[PDB]
Amino acid sequence: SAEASAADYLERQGYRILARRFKTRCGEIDLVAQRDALVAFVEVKARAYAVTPRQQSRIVAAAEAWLSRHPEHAMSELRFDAILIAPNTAPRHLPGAFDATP
Amino acid sequence: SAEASAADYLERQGYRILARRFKTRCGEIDLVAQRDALVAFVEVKARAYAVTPRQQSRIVAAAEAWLSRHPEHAMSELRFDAILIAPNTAPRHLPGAFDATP
Repeated sequence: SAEASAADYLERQGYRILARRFKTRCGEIDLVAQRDALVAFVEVKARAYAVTPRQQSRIVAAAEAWLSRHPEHAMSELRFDAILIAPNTAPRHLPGAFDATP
Repeated sequence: SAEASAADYLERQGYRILARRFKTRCGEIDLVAQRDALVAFVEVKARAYAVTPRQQSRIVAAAEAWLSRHPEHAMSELRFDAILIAPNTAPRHLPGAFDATP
């Protein structure tokens, strides 16, 4: 329901959800969302903030698998996000929570 | 022979080679080397310098697989390195080429 909360939030903020709980052999992505020419790969976390090298490794590995199977996004802007879900407050969206830029 | 060059260099610099061309389902490590309580996971590259998010993802994934299967290093100091191999010069060792610290 943290994941449903996060997705509902992103939809209210103008995103389309492309995948939920996306699994591949080498990683996973809680949400894949799109707005305009931008694809966001989103980690949902129970609530500064810093993504673990392990999670980064796994989300990058999963993004790679996703992009390969969705040629329509081969040249889209990619962004790695977090959403923090805490008990008595709105989801907090951290766009670009880490940089996977070359 | 870039890999042999790198390993020979590290041995001259006091390291023991634990693995060469280490493969796992989700990544690979060109050299695993040890000195004292320190394990170095080393990417060998033909010659500042910056490891790609993809390679980082893969070397971290492979380090994780390695560490799990070598309990003796569960609590060792870990470092991620690069060695640059260029044509008319000694290997260049970049210890801690990236940070995988939590």
